[PDB]
Amino acid sequence: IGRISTGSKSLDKLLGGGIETQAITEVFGEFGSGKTQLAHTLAVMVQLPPEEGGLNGKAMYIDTEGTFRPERLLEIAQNRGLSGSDVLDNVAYARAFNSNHQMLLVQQASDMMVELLNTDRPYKLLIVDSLTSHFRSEYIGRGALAERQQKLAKHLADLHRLANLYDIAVFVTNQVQANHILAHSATLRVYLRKGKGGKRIARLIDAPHLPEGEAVFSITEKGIED
Ligand SMILES: [Cl-]
Ligand SMILES: [Cl-]
Repeated sequence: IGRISTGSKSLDKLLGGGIETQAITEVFGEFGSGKTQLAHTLAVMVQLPPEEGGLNGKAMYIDTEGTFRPERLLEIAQNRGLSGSDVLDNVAYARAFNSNHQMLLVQQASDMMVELLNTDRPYKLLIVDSLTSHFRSEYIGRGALAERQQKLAKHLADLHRLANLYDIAVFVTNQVQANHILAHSATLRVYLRKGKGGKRIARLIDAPHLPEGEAVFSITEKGIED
């Protein structure tokens, strides 16, 4: 029973070994709290052998706001003693321009995953960065709200089905600001915040069975570290 290491030993302990397959892990926080950095690191980590904290897997990265950085991936990979070429090849990138496209990409994801399912290097990670931004900007005023929840609930149900069918970890980011409220399902929720300079603090939010707590981690050349 394998898990995906975050690159941080303290964060992994908080998560029971790392982020799980057949589950939706959400990281939520303000802008600059390291949600995208954690997503980039996991996209590299998944490719690693189990002994190095990975699952010899492929990753898919759905980018809704234009935050994906292939150069950052090359940097993380090189700093972890890996081929930069192979890392970029093993991260399937999809730029989502609206909520409809974002939802459709979850079927496209299914198609590419069923094909690699029984192979040596299957998909093991799906990143949605960020899960709710398109739902927040598109459904304007009352009268758009019932449909906004209907669409979001359907999108999360598609992600859950995908995680269970293909034994993949679904890692999602969500910008929750101190000052819109988009209720949705997640297996695990983690609150992220700054942070003593480059230090980030992670807190488990109503995690079932896992003991309550916090983990401190850094944003380095290696992505995420203790
Ligand atoms: Cl393959
Ligand atoms: Cl909603």
